[PDB]
Amino acid sequence: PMEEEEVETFAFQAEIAQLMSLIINTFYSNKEIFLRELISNSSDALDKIRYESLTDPSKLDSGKELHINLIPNKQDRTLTIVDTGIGMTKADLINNLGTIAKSGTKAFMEALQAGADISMIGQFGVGFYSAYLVAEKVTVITKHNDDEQYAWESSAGGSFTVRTDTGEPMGRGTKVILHLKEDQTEYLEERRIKEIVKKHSQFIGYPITLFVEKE
Ligand SMILES: CC(=O)c1ccc(NC(=O)c2cn[nH]c2-c2cc(Cl)c(O)cc2O)cc1
Repeated sequence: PMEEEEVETFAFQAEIAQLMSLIINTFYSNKEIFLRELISNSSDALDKIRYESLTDPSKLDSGKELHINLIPNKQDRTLTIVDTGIGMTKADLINNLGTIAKSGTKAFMEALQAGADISMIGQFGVGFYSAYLVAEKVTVITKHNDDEQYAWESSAGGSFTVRTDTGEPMGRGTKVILHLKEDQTEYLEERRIKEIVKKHSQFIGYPITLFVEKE
């Protein structure tokens, strides 16, 4: 029987859209820092569930294990980063990942057009958008306690969508799926992933596991 699914389409806040075009359409060396930003975001969300569980242990009913998995797929050309952090409500996605102005956006674009290296992005509070250095499309699947699982998606161009996710259930957390650009397939290679995690994400306070499919 035919299933029906509600979708909502949103416009990025004007300077966020400007930042995304600047990230996509300008050449930057040091694109590898996208992964540091993703891991640091997962780490922050894991911190939130960890401390929030000291008050209310039943917040870990949706899974006790606090960790980060990296999953390259050479046939899909995707790299997926999964955490079991606190997750995002529907309103969190809509607000935190596109519609609400971020106070650091302008400063960052100014710094970057004066020659700052792209690695500075995290300090400006817009580090998520570094995903578009390497990815043509980003999907963020998320599950927060007491809310449904949602899917956010954007290929930039000024909009994003949000929908209730009817895919594979997660207990709690956030899964980011990077559909990589054709010239950025190095970030599917075991050695390269291990290299940049070692260089940039060495002191993360949760275990990270890299899952590699048999060649
Ligand atoms: C705009 C920006 O850079 C940004 C960075 C991180 C967040 N994180 C969250 O809101 C959050 C809350 N729970 N889980 C997350 C989360 C978000 C992202 Cl984008 C991620 O990659 C991993 C997460 O755990 C939101 C915005």
